[PDB]
Amino acid sequence: MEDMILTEEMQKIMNLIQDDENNVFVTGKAGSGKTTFLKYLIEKSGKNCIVAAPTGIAAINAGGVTLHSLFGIPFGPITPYDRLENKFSEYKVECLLKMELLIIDEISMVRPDILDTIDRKLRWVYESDEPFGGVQVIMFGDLFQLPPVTKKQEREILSDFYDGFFFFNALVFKRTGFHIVELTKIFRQTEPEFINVLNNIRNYQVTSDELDLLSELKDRKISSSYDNEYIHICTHKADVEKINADKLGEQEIRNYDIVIKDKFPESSIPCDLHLKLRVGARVMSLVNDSLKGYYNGMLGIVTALEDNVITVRMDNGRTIKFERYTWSNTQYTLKDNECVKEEIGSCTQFPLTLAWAITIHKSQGLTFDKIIIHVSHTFCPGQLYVALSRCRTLEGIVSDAFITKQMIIPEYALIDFERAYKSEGNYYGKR
Ligand SMILES: Nc1ncnc2c1ncn2[C@@H]1O[C@H](COP(=O)(O)OP(=O)(O)O)[C@@H](O)[C@H]1O
Repeated sequence: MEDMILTEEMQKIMNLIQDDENNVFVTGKAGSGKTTFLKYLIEKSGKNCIVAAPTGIAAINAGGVTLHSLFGIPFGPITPYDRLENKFSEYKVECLLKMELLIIDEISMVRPDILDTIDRKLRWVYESDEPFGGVQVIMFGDLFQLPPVTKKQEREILSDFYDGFFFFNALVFKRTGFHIVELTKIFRQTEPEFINVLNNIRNYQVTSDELDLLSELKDRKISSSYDNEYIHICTHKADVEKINADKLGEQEIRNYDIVIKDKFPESSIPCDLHLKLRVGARVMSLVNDSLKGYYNGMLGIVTALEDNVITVRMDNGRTIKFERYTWSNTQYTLKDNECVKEEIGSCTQFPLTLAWAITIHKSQGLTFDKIIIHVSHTFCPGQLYVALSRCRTLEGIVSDAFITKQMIIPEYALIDFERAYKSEGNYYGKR
């Protein structure tokens, strides 16, 4: 991007990382500029940056590595007194010793014992007692993104040692802390009444005039129809696999296999393994190309299918010939006694997927012109907020049943965390 707008909030963040002791949590909603400012922040700073994420797909997308692979953490709940097999390699140790800045994308998805373990490994590597071995830490993401649900034994082992299952519940945050900065500008659009509604929902202060609005979105006839510009936000995998499958059909189906070269982890693949399409299929772009004219999340309709090309008419009327795209799986290594990234593998596939319906999870980070929300009756805290944040307007939302005060379940650990640091200096943890 030679396009980047640099806002007051971004410069505020760069001012503070300048002081090598300042950890920073960079937060903001979808379309807030986070991953674009992330790239801005690697280039503009000194520092030896390392870029990690809690999942392969987020790692690939941010162009870093998983936290587990970088730091060699077995998957599972880890108490402070669970002992670590900590080796890595001579390249890895040496990379971590040169790291001047650790950047973690999608931090709200980091179950806090992960943070503490990373802290243990970096004290053992630097042979220091300082938090994170002194490494400076920038954290990116959206607080009100739902963290991954903790399994049976997970909450078991861990509840003994943690007051919470959110990333800021990490024990290290008793010994260190971080500033907070909200990215407030939504570049693709600006719609104040709707975003106010969303913020009243997430803070559990919400008018009867707002509840009137929410009951309007009900249209049961549309909700039950798959011929439309609307994408169904659904909670669970298989309702989507069923909607996207049933609309596809058996008629005139083209199938396109993924291609893997060298080393790619199965869970880091952010595209279809077997892409099954037909003229008429409804689809969504998986990558940003400003030159071709598509963004990740852009919806269109297939108008033709060839071997190496897929032609799609998007909702903005443009027509785009999609070609296979290649995703690169990297890792950190030494070249010339400098820590640099290197490609260890690849996966190649057309960057589209069937879009009649998308999970709440796979749609993390995205917004659409038109959406169909399913009030799932039984509800989990913050769920209604998530579902509605997938739209860009109020008037673009359609609910399958009335939206009721019942459906609004606050997450109070988040409102308080938010409430505190907002009055405590935009800082949380030990000063
Ligand atoms: N700093 C910026 N300046 C100008 N436009 C931006 C900026 N950041 C994002 N955009 C636009 O908004 C879109 C949102 O993408 P992204 O930066 O990934 O936001 P987020 O990750 O916070 O949802 C981009 O496709 C881009 O076209």
